[PDB]
Order: sequence, then structure tokens, then C-alpha cells
Amino acid sequence: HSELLVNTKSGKVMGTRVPVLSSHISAFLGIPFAEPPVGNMRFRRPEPKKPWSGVWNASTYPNNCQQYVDEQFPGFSGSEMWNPNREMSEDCLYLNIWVPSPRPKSTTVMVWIYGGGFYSGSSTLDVYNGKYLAYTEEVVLVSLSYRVGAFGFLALHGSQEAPGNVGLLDQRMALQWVHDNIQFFGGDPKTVTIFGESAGGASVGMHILSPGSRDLFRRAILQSGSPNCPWASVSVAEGRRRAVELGRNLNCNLNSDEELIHCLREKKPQELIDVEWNVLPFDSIFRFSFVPVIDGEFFPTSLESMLNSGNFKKTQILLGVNKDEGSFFLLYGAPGFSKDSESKISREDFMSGVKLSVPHANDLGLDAVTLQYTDWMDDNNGIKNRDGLDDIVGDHNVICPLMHFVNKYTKFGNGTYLYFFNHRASNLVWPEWMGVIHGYEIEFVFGLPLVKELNYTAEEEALSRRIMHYWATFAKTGNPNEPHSQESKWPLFTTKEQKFIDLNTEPMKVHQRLRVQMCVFWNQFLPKLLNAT
Amino acid sequence: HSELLVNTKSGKVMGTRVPVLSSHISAFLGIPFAEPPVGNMRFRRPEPKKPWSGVWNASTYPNNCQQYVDEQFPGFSGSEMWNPNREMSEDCLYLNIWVPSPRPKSTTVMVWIYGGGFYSGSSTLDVYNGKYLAYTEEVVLVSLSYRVGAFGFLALHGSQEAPGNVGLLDQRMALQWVHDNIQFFGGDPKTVTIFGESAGGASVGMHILSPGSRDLFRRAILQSGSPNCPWASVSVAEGRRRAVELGRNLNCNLNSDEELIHCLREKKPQELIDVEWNVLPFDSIFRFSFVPVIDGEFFPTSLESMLNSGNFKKTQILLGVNKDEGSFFLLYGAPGFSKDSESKISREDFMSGVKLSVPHANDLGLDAVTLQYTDWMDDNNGIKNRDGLDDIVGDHNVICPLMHFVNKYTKFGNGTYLYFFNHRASNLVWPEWMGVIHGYEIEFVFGLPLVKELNYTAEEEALSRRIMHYWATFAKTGNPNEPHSQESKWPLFTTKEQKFIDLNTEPMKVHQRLRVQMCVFWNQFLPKLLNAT
Ligand SMILES: C=CC[N+](C)(C)c1ccc(CCC(=O)CCc2ccc([N+](C)(C)CC=C)cc2)cc1
Ligand SMILES: C=CC[N+](C)(C)c1ccc(CCC(=O)CCc2ccc([N+](C)(C)CC=C)cc2)cc1
Ligand SMILES: *[C@@H]1O[C@H](CO)[C@@H](O)[C@H](O)[C@H]1NC(C)=O
Ligand SMILES: *[C@@H]1O[C@H](CO)[C@@H](O)[C@H](O)[C@H]1NC(C)=O
Ligand SMILES: *[C@@H]1O[C@H](CO)[C@@H](O)[C@H](O)[C@H]1NC(C)=O
Ligand SMILES: *[C@@H]1O[C@H](CO)[C@@H](O)[C@H](O)[C@H]1NC(C)=O
Ligand SMILES: *[C@H]1O[C@H](CO)[C@@H](O)[C@H](O)[C@H]1NC(C)=O
Ligand SMILES: *[C@H]1O[C@H](CO)[C@@H](O)[C@H](O)[C@H]1NC(C)=O
Repeated sequence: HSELLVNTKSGKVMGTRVPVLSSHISAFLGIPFAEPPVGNMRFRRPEPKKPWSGVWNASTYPNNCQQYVDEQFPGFSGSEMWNPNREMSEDCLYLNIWVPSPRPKSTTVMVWIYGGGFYSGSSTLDVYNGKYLAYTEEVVLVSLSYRVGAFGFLALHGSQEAPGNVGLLDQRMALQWVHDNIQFFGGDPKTVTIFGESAGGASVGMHILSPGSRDLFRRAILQSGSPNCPWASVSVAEGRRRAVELGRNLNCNLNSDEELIHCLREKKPQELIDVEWNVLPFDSIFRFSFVPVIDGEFFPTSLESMLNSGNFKKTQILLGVNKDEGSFFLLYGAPGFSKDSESKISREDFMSGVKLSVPHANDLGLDAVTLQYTDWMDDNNGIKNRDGLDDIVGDHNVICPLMHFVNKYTKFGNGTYLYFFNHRASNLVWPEWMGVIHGYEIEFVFGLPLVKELNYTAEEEALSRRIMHYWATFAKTGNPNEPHSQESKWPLFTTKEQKFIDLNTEPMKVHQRLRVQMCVFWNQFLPKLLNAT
Repeated sequence: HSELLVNTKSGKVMGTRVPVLSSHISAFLGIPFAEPPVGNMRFRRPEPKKPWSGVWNASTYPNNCQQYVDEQFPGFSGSEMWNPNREMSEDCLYLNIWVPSPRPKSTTVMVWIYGGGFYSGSSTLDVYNGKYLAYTEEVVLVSLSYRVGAFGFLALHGSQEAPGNVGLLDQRMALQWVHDNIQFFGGDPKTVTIFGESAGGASVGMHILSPGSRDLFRRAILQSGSPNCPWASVSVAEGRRRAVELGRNLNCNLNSDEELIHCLREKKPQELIDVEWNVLPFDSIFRFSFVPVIDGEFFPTSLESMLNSGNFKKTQILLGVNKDEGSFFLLYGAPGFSKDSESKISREDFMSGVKLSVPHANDLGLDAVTLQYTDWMDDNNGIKNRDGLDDIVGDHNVICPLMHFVNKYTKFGNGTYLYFFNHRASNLVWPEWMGVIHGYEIEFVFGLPLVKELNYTAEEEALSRRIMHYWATFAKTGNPNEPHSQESKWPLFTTKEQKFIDLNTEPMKVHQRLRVQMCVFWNQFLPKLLNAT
């Protein structure tokens, strides 16, 4: 059809129409936005995609970037729904677009940036299927791809052959192409919102911060992730260490910075993936090997200064956090946590647990941390030690850093909306001790509760639409709230009162100062203590 | 009468009979136990009292030792009930005895050691009147006197003319005389219990610790005071500093340690009392100038070691703490507290408050302290900042140190009973924000609620007898509980469960781990933090 044929400045693109609920919308899958980072392009900045001729078959899904595959619970849906579902390849720099039907004139664009510790990811996962959101909200949804792991973050600072943040650029480039072409799919370029979760949420905030990205989007949404998370960046120095340490495992020639790169450039992708985790510098839960580097090019200065002087894009943002963030990481990395078990923790594994969580802390620091989360009226409670550990991981790595980002931001920002998601899906396949898990508000945002066959309750399908509207309304207004709607208002977050809201099946309530006592400890006390040592 | 004539190894003593409630008991007032520490005896160890001839008129009260007089609220009963009520004099080394009638055969003896920061005190105060306890419980009650302030604690370590702890000896000496003569008043020497409150409670524990005192008594009771309180001792060094600094204010000749003493020996007592507080080394609430010194003679080693190795008298003890300990000190020394006022505290006086309370703490330490007692969900609450400050003073100076003493003690002790007093007298004249004040369980122990004219409620008179029995039964059993009585039992404190009880007008409840979270901070964390700095 004509609906299915579009002309972009890059070339002509033929999509496909796909069913969605009762109607039918059109989708363009796997349009390339950069020259494939294969060969000796490996490790280098993305290169714009030389226009093609003839029509491109954007009817099928693209390959997924090389990465670590979670084989911890083979067959378990809970775990595999995040594993790549398409042939992996180094040629994976494509993007996907879900367009309403009929094609809009020019409407709100939403760009999804997936994330998984910067070592995994994938735009093709079924949980990230645009059709429900695109259709239910009349919106042009586009999800992009980017290089994860060593392929996108290995950083030998001085070299032009392997500077870091490279995978952060694949992002910008996709962001560039969208800006330059989304108008042909009926999307309004002056109104694109980029929203990502976890490492994606941190990436979103890193583009709000970075000069070269700043101009390419309108607003932002960060879900369980701010750019200043302890796990989201490293010095060009640490980056270099891990760069060579990787070479060292792969029997590379660590003599010349040029040779190191050559060697790493000749290894089968999966060989790099095999030793990927052997470079971490300490035993710890929630830290990844290849991550963004604070280089001075993508980031002018340390993130703290930028945050501090207002050196960032000032627009309006909507961000949030989930009830049980740390849950997922403990299960995968702490001793004592088991999937098929209640997982009560000994006061002896709780100690081991704590060490893994604050790996950069000395004794005194660890005590502080314990004195903090330990209940002493009953200090050997299996559950209390388990749940208390979940809070340590969560607060330290996701909540508290975001709260910091939120305060320093709203001091210059043009609007700040904050949610606290805490509804546990009726059909979650993970065990209860895990609660409202990390990354599990995603399925609600993308509207899966809307399909019968996934057995979601009725008030859950209600909440999904409630979320999906907040999210889309914000995206094209800079406010979640309906201009007049007879509903309760999602109040703006102020440094005065600082209200936020509960996202769940029952009637919204607004609260104040989310985890303030616990976060002053993380954001102020602990740091000052480890500093004096 | 004959009842009123007693023959002690020191000489003959003629007492007086005094009315008590419905009956009449006999009392021997102001019997000397040492040669008056006047002249150049000033500062020196006590000297045994050379036997006199003829009969001694123990019918009237003795003089009170020289000391600072609280003139803060002239006329206010609340404050003056503690001020000396008899002519002060350097000749004040006497003791008093309330004996039942008829004279017992040989019954339980109870020795009261008063206390007031080691700078004030007095055995003659009406709140320390033995008759009610002596009579209601059939017990020989004796209260002693001892040298306070510089007169009893000035310590120039090397010198024999002014070693410290001197006032601690006046105590031992009284304790000696009781042991050697109480049998003639019908008291059983093999069963004397020494009980004191505040500085008196700390003194009691210092005799449990000291070798030379150990043998002179049976059991002990400490009320709001352990011997290891931060305010109860100093190094021979600090003692010496304050010794000379005192001389310095009084224009003494700080040249020779012998001359310093001579000078101080020629000043009118009250002149020493005038500059007494100018020697403290820092602005702070709850610290006194002349206090026991850890010399190596009275105390073999640091109290911590002694506590640690079991180097102490192992008998059974009964100790306790009051609900609002810090209350009284803030009122008198912190900025923002007023007697005739509600006393809500600014987040700005609260900071000043905290500094005064932990005077030996650096920044980091102060933050720790604040991070600890501050409520951040509402961090500028007048009441919360006021009450939170009361807990800091209390925990740090009375509760937590006692809990430490209690744990290390019961690990070798032959019985440990712990109470938590929290009843606010119906007729207290102090303001409510003060709550269950420091030193206000005394009037209950000494049975004042038993006299009508003092307008105490009926359940209060009930509680006073309840206390007075616990106290006396313990004193001659080593257990508060009645051999069979159909009442709830005051459980023993174990390092396992560690139960204690509530003392108040309603039915006793037993609880566990008194202020454990707050005390681990004081007893373990804070110390380790200020240590690493
Ligand atoms: C769950 C949310 C879904 N989304 C948001 C996409 C998501 C978010 C975040 C992550 C990263 C998970 C981890 O890095 C911790 C778990 C982990 C720990 C250790 C290890 N090995 C040491 C390599 C093997 C040990 C078994 C592997 C994984 C993935 C997916
Ligand atoms: C109340 C309980 C009764 N008993 C147990 C007998 C008792 C217990 C404890 C004390 C000591 C009280 C103080 O040391 C703090 C109050 C204080 C602070 C500062 C000052 N100046 C600086 C010298 C003058 C300032 C105004 C004087 C007193 C007394 C009596
Ligand atoms: C947001 O920006 C607009 C336009 O610059 C301004 O009128 C408004 O007051 C700002 N509001 C906030 C949230 O600061
Ligand atoms: C109920 O929903 C689950 C979750 O998607 C689905 O896998 C299942 O097939 C449905 N019914 C069954 C067979 O339990
Ligand atoms: C107290 O001492 C007695 C006699 O030495 C002993 O029989 C008893 O077991 C001890 N009890 C405690 C409280 O340790
Ligand atoms: C009530 O008791 C108080 C407290 O001792 C006493 O001073 C007073 O005289 C009694 N009655 C009066 C006059 O208020
Ligand atoms: C081209 O795309 C794929 C080839 O893999 C396939 O669906 C079909 O042959 C073409 N698409 C359509 C529907 O024209
Ligand atoms: C001796 O003691 C005092 C003297 O101050 C006085 O009560 C009386 O004269 C004598 N005591 C008695 C009652 O014999």
C-alpha cells in the first residue's frame, strides 16, 4: 500500500501492517541508521548510513547486538523474556517504528532506549513491542539499537581507534536520523521524547547532560535509572585498566595501545564475551565491566559539576523507581538467595551480602551501612536480613542516586514529575520474596495487560492504560495530567515539598520526601565518612 | 532511754526518737567517722576518728560539705529541694542512722550514698529521710557524707598532699565504720547494701570495682549511674591540668607542685567554689571539674579492662535508669530551654545543643549523632528537636554507659536486676516537657508518697511501697521478689534475653534489650568512628 511506503532522506522504505487488538497499524522494522560496525569498525564511533537505492524491506526484525546471554534459569520465562530473541551479530545498528493508521499528519514521537547494565539489551524483545502503545495512544513509537559490552564501551582514552562511550553515540546517531526523518512517517520532530529504563534510563539522562545530544530531543523519561548511578560510569583511567586487562585474558599483546586494539579486533566476538566479566576489580553485586567513561568529550566535566552548575538541557522530565529494586541482583549474585526458595538470610550471609553491595567501602563504612539497615531488637531474623539487604542494594544503586539527580535537576529544570511504582503483577512468575521487581513496570508502560491471553487481571489492564496515558500525555505536553480531567492531579515535584505518587491498581495517593532518611545516609553521610576514611 | 543509748567502738552515742507515720522510731544523727578535713588536712585522705569520751549528742543534723549552690530558680521548690539545708563547713564528715524500734537483733543494713555531679550533695536533704524506709521496711538505714568538688577531688597525682579520689575514701571510711559498728545498732554487718543515685550510683560501682572497698559490703544498687560514665572519671593527667588551672585562676604560684597546694590550702573555701567551673576544657553540658581520677591506686587499671576481665566484686546488683534523663541538663545548660516555657527548639539551637552534648566529637562524629537522632521526614519540628535532644544527652551520659556496665558485669556477676522507671509524679513542680526527670525516682524509693501532706495520689503511694519493698527485699536476699508471693516476677537480666521492667503506677510488664539500637551507636559505632577520626 502507500501507507506502507515511505521516502526518507536515506532511501525508500517498505514496511508492513500488523494486527493490534481490534484494529491494524503499520510498522517499519530494522531500518539502518549507521554503517555496520563490523570489520575494523569494531570499537569505533558510528558512521552515518550511506543512502541506499531501491526500496528497503523493513518488514522483518533486525539482528541483535553481540552480548552475554543469561542461561541461569534455562527455559524459565521470567529470565528468558530478556534474552535476545533474534540472531546476534556485530551488524545490529537498526531501528524500528510503529506508526498509526492512517498515518498521522505530524504527531508526538517516543523513542525507546532499552538497557541492561550496558552489557545486554535488545530492541526486538516482545516486551518492547510498540504496537499497543502506538495504537492505543496515537503515537509514533521508535525503539533503537546500540552497541553493548566491550563492543560499545571498551575505552582506550587516547586512541581514536577505541575511545569509549561509542555505544552512547550509536544512540545519538539513531537520535539524529529520527530528527532528520521521522517527519516522513508523520511524526512531529519538535516533539520527541526519549524514555529508557535501567541502563537506558541512565543513557537518557546522559544525553540531557551531554552537549552534542542536548538539541536532538524535546523531553525525557527515566525509569529506574539516573546517569549518575555508581554503576553507570568510570574514569578514563579505570576504563583503560579494564581495556588492557581484557587484552590480558585474551592473550593479547599489551605492549602497544595500537596493537592491543588490533588483537582485540581479530578475536571472534563471543571470545570477548567469554572473558568479559573477568575484568571487574572487586567481588561485587551490581557493577558491569564496560560502561560509559567520563572522557571530557561526551562529558565536559564530572557529572557532579554539571549537575551542580546547571550545565545541562533544561526541559521537563518524568522519572520513577520501583518498590523492590535490589531484589533481582541479590538473587543472581548474593549467597543465600534462591529462586525456588523462601530465601531467609543468615546474619552471616547478610554480612557477605553487604560487602558485595558496597564494594568500595572500608570497615567503618560497612558498619555504618549495617548499623543502618540492621534491626537490633531482633537482629537475626531471616526475613529482616533478606528484605534489609534488598533495600541496601536498591537504595545504593538506583533510588538514592536518582533522588540526588532529581533534586539537583529540578533546581533549573522546567518541570519534574516523580512516580513510585509498587504493584506486583498478578501473574509474575518470579517468587514473592522478590516483590515489585526491577524492570517490571516495563510491561505496563508498553501495554501488555491489554492482551487477554497474557492472563492479567482487569484492574491491571486498567492501570496499564492509566500509565500509558500519563506517559504519552507527558510526551507531548510536558505534563502527564489531562488539561481538565476530573481525576486527581499528579503534582509537580518541588524542592520545597517534593511530592511524588504511587503507581498501582488502587486510587493514587501522593506522598513526600521518598526514602529521605535512608538517602541522606547514602548521598551525604556515607560519602563524607569514606572520604575522611 | 536505753533504746537511745548505744556503745560503739568509737565512743558512746545518744540518739533521738522521731515520729514516723503512726509509730515512733529512733535516729542517730551526725556521728563522725573521720577526723575533720579542715586546716591543712584539706585535700588529704580521711583520717580515722580518734575515739571520744563521754556521750556524743547524735540528736541534731550535721553540717554540709562546702559546695556550689544552685541559685538558678531562687525559691523554686523544684530546684532548692537539692540545695544544702544546713550550715556548710569543711568539717562535714559525719553519718546518720535510722534504727527501728524496738532495736532489731541484727537486720539488713542499707547505706545511702547521695550524689550530684561530684560537686554537690548532702545527706541531710529532706528527700533522703530514712525514717519512712527504716520504719516501713524494718531496716537499719544509714546515709553518709563525703567531700565534693575540689575539696574531695582535686588531683595532683604525684603528691601525697593532694592525690585524687580523696572523697571516694571518705566513703570507704564511712563504709569501714559501718562495718565495724553497725552491729551495735542491731544491724547485720554480713548484710549491708550500698545504693546511690547519679554520682552516688557511679561511686557505688567504683567500690564494686576497687580492691580496697570490695570486702566492706554485701550487695549494691545503682540508680541512674554506672562507674564508667563519660562524666565520672579522668586521667591523672587531665586531673593535674585542672588542678593547676584552678591555681591559675586563684593567682596561685604554679611553680612548684608543693606550693600550688599550699596556695590552694590558704584560700577561703568559697573562693575555690567561685572559680570551680572555669577549669572545664570545653563548652559542654554534663561534665564536672573535679571528679574521680583513674590513678592506679584506687583503680588498678582503666575501668574498661577491669570490666573486661572480671576484675571486680562479683555479687548481685540491682540498677536502673529513668525515662527522661537528659531533660534536666538541657534546661540548665542548652540554649533554647526555659522552665516557664514549652521549649520547642530551632533546628539551629538543636545544632548548638548537639555540640555541647558530645564535646569530644569532631564533625563527622556530630553528623553521625545527628543523622541518628534527626527525623528527616519532618526535620524542623520544634518538639522533635527538643525531645530528640533529651535522648542524646540521656543515652550518651546515663543509659548507654549503664547498659554497657550491665552487660560486661552480668557475665561474671551473681545476679542482675534491671528497672526502667517512667512514672511522672502527679505533683511534680517542673514543666511537662521535662517528663520523668533525672533523680525523681528518689522520692519514691525513700517513701515520701507515704505522707498525706505532700499531696501524692493513691496509686502513687501504692507504687512507693512497691518500690521500697523491692529495694529492701533485694538488699537482704539478693532478689527483689518475695519467696512465693502471688505477683509477677521481676525477671533476672541475662545476656541472652536481657529482660528488665517498667516501674510505674500500672501493672508491671517486662521488656527486652533496653535502647539497644541507640546504644550500639554510642557503645560501639561512634567510638570506632572518632577513633579512625
Ligand atoms: C530484570 C530486568 C530486565 N532488564 C531491565 C532488561 C535488565 C536489567 C538489568 C540487568 C543486569 C542484571 C545483572 O547484571 C545482575 C545479575 C547478574 C549477576 C552476575 C552475572 N554473572 C556473574 C555473569 C553470572 C552469574 C550467574 C550475571 C548477571 C539485566 C536485565
Ligand atoms: C536533679 C536531680 C537531683 N540530683 C540527683 C541530686 C542532682 C543530680 C545531678 C546534678 C548536676 C546537675 C548539673 O551539673 C547540670 C546543671 C548545671 C549546669 C551548669 C551550671 N553552671 C554553669 C555552673 C551555672 C549555670 C546556670 C550548673 C548546673 C545535680 C543534682
Ligand atoms: C517552564 O518554562 C516556561 C517557559 O520557559 C515558564 O513559563 C514556566 O514558568 C516554567 N515552569 C517551571 C516548571 O519552572
Ligand atoms: C495464563 O497466562 C500465562 C502467562 O502468560 C500463559 O503463559 C498461560 O498459557 C495462560 N494459561 C495457562 C496455560 O496457564
Ligand atoms: C549465684 O551464686 C550462687 C552461689 O555461688 C550460685 O549457686 C548461683 O548459681 C549463682 N547464680 C547466678 C545468678 O549466677
Ligand atoms: C499540696 O501539695 C504540695 C506539694 O508538697 C504542698 O506544697 C501544698 O501545700 C499542698 N496544698 C496546697 C497548699 O496547694
Ligand atoms: C522481504 O522481507 C522478508 C525477507 O526476509 C519477507 O517477509 C518477504 O520476502 C519480503 N517482505 C514483503 C512482505 O514484501
Ligand atoms: C544536745 O543536742 C542539741 C544541742 O545542739 C540539743 O537538741 C540538746 O541540747 C541536746 N540533745 C538532747 C535532746 O539531749
